[PDB]
Amino acid sequence: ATLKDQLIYNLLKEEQTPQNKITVVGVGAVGMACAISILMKDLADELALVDVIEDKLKGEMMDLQHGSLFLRTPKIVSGKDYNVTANSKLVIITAGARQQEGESRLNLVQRNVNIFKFIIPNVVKYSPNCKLLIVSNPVDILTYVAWKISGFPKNRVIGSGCNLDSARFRYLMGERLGVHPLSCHGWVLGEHGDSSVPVWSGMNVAGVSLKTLHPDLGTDKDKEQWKEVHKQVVESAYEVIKLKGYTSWAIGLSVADLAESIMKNLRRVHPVSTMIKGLYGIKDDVFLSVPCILGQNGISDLVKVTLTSEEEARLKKSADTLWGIQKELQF
Amino acid sequence: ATLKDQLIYNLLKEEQTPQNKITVVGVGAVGMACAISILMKDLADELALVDVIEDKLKGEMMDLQHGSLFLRTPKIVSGKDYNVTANSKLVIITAGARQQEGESRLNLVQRNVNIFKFIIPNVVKYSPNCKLLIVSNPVDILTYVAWKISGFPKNRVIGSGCNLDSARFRYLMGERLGVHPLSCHGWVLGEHGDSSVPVWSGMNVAGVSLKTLHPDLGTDKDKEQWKEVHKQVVESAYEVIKLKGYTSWAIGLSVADLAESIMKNLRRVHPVSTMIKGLYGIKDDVFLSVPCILGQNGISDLVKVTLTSEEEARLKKSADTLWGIQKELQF
Amino acid sequence: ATLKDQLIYNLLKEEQTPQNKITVVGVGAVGMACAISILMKDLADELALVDVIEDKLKGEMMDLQHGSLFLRTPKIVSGKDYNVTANSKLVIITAGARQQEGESRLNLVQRNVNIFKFIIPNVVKYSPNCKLLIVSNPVDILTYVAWKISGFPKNRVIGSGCNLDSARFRYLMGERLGVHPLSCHGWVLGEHGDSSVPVWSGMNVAGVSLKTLHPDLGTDKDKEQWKEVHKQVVESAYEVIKLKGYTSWAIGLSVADLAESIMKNLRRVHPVSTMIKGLYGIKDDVFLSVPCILGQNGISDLVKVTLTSEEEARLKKSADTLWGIQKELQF
Amino acid sequence: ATLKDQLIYNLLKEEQTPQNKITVVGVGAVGMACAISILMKDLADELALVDVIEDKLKGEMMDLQHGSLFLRTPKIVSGKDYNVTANSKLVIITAGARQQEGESRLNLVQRNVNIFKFIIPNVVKYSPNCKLLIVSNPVDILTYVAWKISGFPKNRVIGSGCNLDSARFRYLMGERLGVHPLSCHGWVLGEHGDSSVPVWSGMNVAGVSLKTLHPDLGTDKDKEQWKEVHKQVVESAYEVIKLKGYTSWAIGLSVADLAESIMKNLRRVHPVSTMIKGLYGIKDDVFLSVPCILGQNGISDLVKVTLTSEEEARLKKSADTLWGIQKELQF
Repeated sequence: ATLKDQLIYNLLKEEQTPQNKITVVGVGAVGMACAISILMKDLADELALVDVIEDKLKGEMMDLQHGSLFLRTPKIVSGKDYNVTANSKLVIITAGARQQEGESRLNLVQRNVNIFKFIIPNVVKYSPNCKLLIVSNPVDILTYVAWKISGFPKNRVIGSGCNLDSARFRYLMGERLGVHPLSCHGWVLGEHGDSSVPVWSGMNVAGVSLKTLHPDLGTDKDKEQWKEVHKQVVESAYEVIKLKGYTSWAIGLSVADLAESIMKNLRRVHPVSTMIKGLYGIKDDVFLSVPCILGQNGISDLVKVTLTSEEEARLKKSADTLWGIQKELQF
Repeated sequence: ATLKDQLIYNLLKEEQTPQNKITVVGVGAVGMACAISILMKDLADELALVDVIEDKLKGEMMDLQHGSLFLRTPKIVSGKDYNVTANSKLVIITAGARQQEGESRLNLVQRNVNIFKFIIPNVVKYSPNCKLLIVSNPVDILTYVAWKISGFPKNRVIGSGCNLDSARFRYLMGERLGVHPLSCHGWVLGEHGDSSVPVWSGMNVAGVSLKTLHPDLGTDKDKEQWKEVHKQVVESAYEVIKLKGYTSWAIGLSVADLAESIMKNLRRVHPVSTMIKGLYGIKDDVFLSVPCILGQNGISDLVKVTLTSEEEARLKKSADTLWGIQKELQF
Repeated sequence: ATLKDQLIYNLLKEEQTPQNKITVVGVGAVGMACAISILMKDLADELALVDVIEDKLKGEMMDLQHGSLFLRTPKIVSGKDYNVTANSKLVIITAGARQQEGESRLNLVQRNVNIFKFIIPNVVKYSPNCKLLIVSNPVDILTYVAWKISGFPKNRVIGSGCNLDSARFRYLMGERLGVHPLSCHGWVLGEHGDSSVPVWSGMNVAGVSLKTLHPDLGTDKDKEQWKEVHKQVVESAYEVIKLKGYTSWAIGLSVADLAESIMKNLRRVHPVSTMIKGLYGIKDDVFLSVPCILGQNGISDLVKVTLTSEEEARLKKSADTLWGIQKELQF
Repeated sequence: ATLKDQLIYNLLKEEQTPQNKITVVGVGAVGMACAISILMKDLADELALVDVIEDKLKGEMMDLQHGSLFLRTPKIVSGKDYNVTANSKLVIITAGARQQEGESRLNLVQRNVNIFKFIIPNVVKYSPNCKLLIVSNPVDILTYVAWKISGFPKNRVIGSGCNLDSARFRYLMGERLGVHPLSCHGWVLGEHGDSSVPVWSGMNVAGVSLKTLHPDLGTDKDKEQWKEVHKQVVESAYEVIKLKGYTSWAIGLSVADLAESIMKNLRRVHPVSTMIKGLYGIKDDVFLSVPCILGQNGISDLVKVTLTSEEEARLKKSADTLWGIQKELQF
């Protein structure tokens, strides 16, 4: 007899059906960052990667697999057939025409418009119940594309929106005050880009409202000039791409914090793109970031933040700008 | 006044003094993979990145800093100036030429010895009390070189060694036997290269020796062809490098593992690379990976792994090829 | 016009069903030590407690509940009626009339079968696809009982067995040798306690047999008295209980280790009790502890440990006494 | 010819100074819950236990030690001699004369001051540079006591205080809103106990002030009756004591978290007790809770919460009664 069977008495069969599968679509720098972080937070027991390049795909898979000793994720699978997606509770989409030196969240749409039409319909054919987390830019419109195509009630199609923008914000806030970002609370909402809006009313430490102590905080009259930390956040990715062509780690850490909420029913509040049709005016079927309540069904709840009239404005604007495009969708 | 002064009341002044600082030298794929693993296991309170590529170094530091929120390591620094290395408990060196497709690791010795002639002085100058962990290849030869240039006790100069080769061995073992690599045991000693030695003696699950249950284990007269699983771990690097152009994920977890045993002082046993003079009939200063005991002081104890005669010859000459290069080494 | 509706706008009318529920039956010391171990390892998104003394049951629930901020398990629930153990993937039994400051585990089986005939059917009534971790003492006969009552296939009625016994054996080894228990390997088997086999072979570090080194190990012939560590691994329950009046922390860490292997599908090996009918001279319907591949379907494979002369005796001697007791059981 | 010397060659002998040691004083329910939460977060390389009951100690130490296989804390030491507290970085005081189903957390201050006159001097002797955490109740007064008997500066004497008063307040805030305690923000400050202060303006989700939406909030005419959340918090302890006899689980999780911010230099914001003389109109040496900033030197910074002289009264009246008792302690 073979050595395996000389050493190991069998007892069953099936053992394949993964119970917490997670799938990354795209294995550029972002997808791998997502992957390496989903893998070290012990979120998924199966991890499936999909992309079109088949050398880069096999090799990345091989490399993580070689570390399984140092992990608690016991199956890692790759391939350009979406059949390995099969039964993923959550699917992360990062793939498509991404970025330049200089180009910003407004030089693709039509590129990525079309790529998506293969990816999405196949994520639904082997993961028909799954949850859809859109990362690749222009992320608010691509959540539109992802939603209609797959069908899916709006709660199960989440875009990653301003989740990282509020993080980079809470980092610059903490660096200014000497407090850990965990203890600085600040929200950045809207469409992820230059038309994000930092809601300064909610900026606080230990409960105390910074806007209250510093009434001119945010207005271009500000002594301390905080409106610029919101400009560091808009141009962080520009000044990190300028130093090394791309961003990766931070999105991966932010994304894995989102998957954490979903995969564990934390019902924490994150700012992510979902369908605000109704809220803040907005009568169109548009997507953009708002304090959501993420769980094993994704966006079950929204936190109806009270905006000022100029804030509610800049939202509707961007919320037009967008639908001025999506009425024109080839899909 | 200032906002930060309406809000926070200072009470203690002074201090940076790093209590558990780690320093990674080199921010290539390997480096940033260690830095990312080491950041996610909460091994450092300060983490420093040093390299010669200014903009890439800066940009990688920023990418990580933008993730502080999802981390628990409160300070991350970088620069060209080893001054930011100062007072480190552990210094992880990864800089230097890495293997092209097909290239051996010993073919990088001369190019890297030059780079160590620069790097080690500056490291010692700022953290003479540290432990040195060598990742760059050829890792056994560069561990030795780092010993001569540092003049650190042999126990504080550790080689990355065959910790990853044994870990790749245990992945392949486990996949043959449908077992998690944690529960498969078996050690790869020697050099981190083509003359590594697999030790079937100690191959076992649940304490059950595999060479007695199958007395043709390893050897060519092997119909199950187990000697090819050690051939797969030798050809591991080449094939990843073939596929994606470099390895990074597995070794960064392999390194953070070593780091875990040193920072927390576990006295775990790893096959790091150390000085073996006067053992297995070797009498010159050749560093080789034997199972060691790592902790707060680095290596402190060598497990004497009882080898065959072939296992002991394999090792001696994997050692004697190693000394060949090492003797003619000029610095 | 509530304030919650003024802040939250819902989308998800309905839903729940927990995807990683764990129930613990009995909130004595052991159970609550299980519960806290399970909780800080974030293995479950819903922890359910059930006992019959309800007051102590609700107080422990609140004590955990209040620590919600520090756990990643959003739903902790308990009660008297098992309708809240519903949808457990894993259920852990600590019930029964507990031993007292020094009672052996073979004077008790009578009353226990009859509580189990209330509990075990209620567990399946609400969580039909769950796995039965039996912790109650004595583990081997009581696992047989749980199995015989639920009608579950043997792969789903796991006994704590000699797991913590091997854990303690490994802690005693490493403290002898001066090594972390992780780098010391050893395997105690059989009926849990006294009739426990210390398989002196498996005793290895870095794979090199402690026996074939000093071949009077685990013998009366031993200068270094090593047959005694086994004796301490049997008299440990005693010496703790004799001092603090029950054992808790070590057992809950052990249960959380198996739980993790089951809930995270790790397929690691552990010395646990399941049916061993057909091996070593057992074709009774006994339960003993052997190395077992634990996965999402409980035991999946047995590790056919090659046992010696004297030891294969001790395994079945016990096994037929057990069968004595178990052939009479009135249920 | 020892089994050890044959299996291991030794390079270093000496050693010791553990880098992140933690001493817990008092192995009651609270102490042991502290010790177990600190062990399952890997904050310490060494944990010491000190107490008075010689046997009950060795049992708790030996139970944990048998769990060494499931922890990354290589050393656990117990003893009634505080020479085992040697070189701690954090020292957690849980010991004292506590209460029943009556005794108010304010009147016994003197019996405890007596006990602290034994502990504190021995603690500060063998760890002159430790951080001192007081959990024992009346935690605010006994913190002031520990401060005097040590001569330590303000920043290294810290009282447990309202840390769990706020954990519980936020957990209940999650009850009403269906949000994880992590995304519910609010502070309970003042004197630990019945006269703590719920800062209602603070209270927010996602940054939106619940006090601005629901202007009654925490008032008497408030139809949702948000006043009884505070009442629930203030009485929670005693209600849990009724049911199970004592509290434990939530404190240890409370203390683990504090211990992490200090041991990892987070600079996170916590409501711990510190010297408040000079703010809100207090001119006596009294400690009560405000949001301090916890680091590697303990308390480095205070948050000056905008109270409103009703709130600010409560604090004053708390200081005055506090200094009342503090003035009549013989020590």
